[PDB]
Amino acid sequence: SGFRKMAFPSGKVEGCMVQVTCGTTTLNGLWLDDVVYCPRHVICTSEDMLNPNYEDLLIRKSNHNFLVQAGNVQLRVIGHSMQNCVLKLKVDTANPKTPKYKFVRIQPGQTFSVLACYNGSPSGVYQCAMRPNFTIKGSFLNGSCGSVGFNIDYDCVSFCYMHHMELPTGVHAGTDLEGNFYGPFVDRQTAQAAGTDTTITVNVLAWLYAAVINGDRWFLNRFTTTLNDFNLVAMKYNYEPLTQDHVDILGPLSAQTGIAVLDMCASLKELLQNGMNGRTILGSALLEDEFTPFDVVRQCSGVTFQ
Amino acid sequence: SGFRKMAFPSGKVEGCMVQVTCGTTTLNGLWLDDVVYCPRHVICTSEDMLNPNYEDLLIRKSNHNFLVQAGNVQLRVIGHSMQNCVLKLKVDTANPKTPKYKFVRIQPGQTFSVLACYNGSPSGVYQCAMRPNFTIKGSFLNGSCGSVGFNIDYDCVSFCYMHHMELPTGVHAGTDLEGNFYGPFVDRQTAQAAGTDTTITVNVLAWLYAAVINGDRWFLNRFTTTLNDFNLVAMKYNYEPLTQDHVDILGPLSAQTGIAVLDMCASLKELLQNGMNGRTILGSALLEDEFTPFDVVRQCSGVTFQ
Ligand SMILES: [Cl-]
Repeated sequence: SGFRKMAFPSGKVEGCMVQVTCGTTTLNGLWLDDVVYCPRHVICTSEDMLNPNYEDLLIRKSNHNFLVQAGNVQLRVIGHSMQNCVLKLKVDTANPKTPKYKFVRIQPGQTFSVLACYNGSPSGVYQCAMRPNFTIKGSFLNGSCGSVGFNIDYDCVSFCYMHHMELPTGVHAGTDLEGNFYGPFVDRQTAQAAGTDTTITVNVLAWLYAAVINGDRWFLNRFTTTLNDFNLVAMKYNYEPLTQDHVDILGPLSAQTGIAVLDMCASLKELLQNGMNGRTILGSALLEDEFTPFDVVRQCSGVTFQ
Repeated sequence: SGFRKMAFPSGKVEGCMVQVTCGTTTLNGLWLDDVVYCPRHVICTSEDMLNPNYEDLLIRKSNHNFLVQAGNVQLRVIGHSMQNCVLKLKVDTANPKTPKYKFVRIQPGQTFSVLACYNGSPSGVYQCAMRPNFTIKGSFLNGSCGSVGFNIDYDCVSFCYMHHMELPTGVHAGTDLEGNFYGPFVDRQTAQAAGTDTTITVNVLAWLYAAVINGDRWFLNRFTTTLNDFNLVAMKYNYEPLTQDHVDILGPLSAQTGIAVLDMCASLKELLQNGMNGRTILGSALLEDEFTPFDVVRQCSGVTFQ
């Protein structure tokens, strides 16, 4: 038993992290087969980032201006190109540690593991959720750009996030591995509005189910509700609307606990209207929304990876 | 910026996990050089665990009863021995992926990363604190025994914990890598009392400093305190007494922030007595005690590992 926020084992991704330097700037890149992927703002100086013309900046660069280092091994750059907001550097050696991998663009509310890296060296691993407003609440110091987020399915790494920037509000923004930002953000140093954020309702429900499975049951009540009545309460409290697709995803947990999804919605409704009265659930005094239903099943089943 | 509960990158430990099978029980082992380490209870059946005589049970076994498996390839066991609560299985092949490593016995209040494993395959990684009563609050299903906890200082893996059992209270107990249990626990399926737990005061203080460094600061107050008057309050709320050594350990965070340790204790005193009033520090509605002062410093200067 027990329930923890748990990251994937980071070994397969560790072997892909490299250091990329261009002029004065050093950040992280991802070495897969014979291509290194990194944020295009590696080519910017401090003054550039206020209003960069990335096409004009890149024209000034040649292959030998890019210093790519994997451990102590220096890679030779034989081609460069920009794809949206990511730089793709062709190198003359394929990474022998390349795992089976895919590039995925995840949906808001899905979770992934982040390997935070500095100067191409891994510093730590932790689990993140893509907020409904397409930001993430990470730990990313100066130099962490190019760190990646991923999920592992047995032996396949699905890369879904590359870190690019910190907004003035202290939240974090980045791209998929084809270089397209999540959300409305651009890679320049300006004020940028993130949307109103909202709580990921289906994730809160899944975590209530995990609490029931681990014996935390004080919040179960004698009430039920409807999808429509529940959603009136959700909008009031800045919660995402629950859909039937979400009800279907919660089906397996409903069956393990014998608690119908709309009955668990009734319990969440009462927690939203009445608060928690200074009580805790799974060691938390807030409602937690960074566990997907799949996360909860994996941790209440024992899913393992190659 | 940002502050997260971060585990060490687990790659160096992944390559050491093997599956150990004795007769009919299967758990995890740690393959280091030419030795595999695992919980000695692997040699027990279900009925055995109620009152085991491990010396007698081990006499019934020989080298060929232990099936040690690394991925798909097989180790030859050429010798076995029992060290306290740990089985040492000598194998004829040194693990080619053995990292630089050390066996360490940690202190209550210190932290480490856990690589949760099932059938010798890594499933996830998370950070844990050794509670003052020598339990840990992990996530450990059936088959997770032999999972290990560790820290990394650059290139050296310091193994400090091996998982042995889940207590009837749902908390977790285990040994160092010499096989000595942390706490009063034994490897026997019996009701076992863990002591009263307490909150790790020096860790709560370090986390308050992390909060100030990251911009959460509403809890800084008009007041100061003495070490003695603070401890009077700490005892009331079941916090560990703060000592001068603890003040010294917090010295560097005091110097970065310009907030004397005893002023931060005054902030903690007012939080214990008044609560958080529905405000959150670093996203938490509770006082967090699973970050050590070194953990905070490490995540504010960007320490990496090779
Ligand atoms: Cl957690």
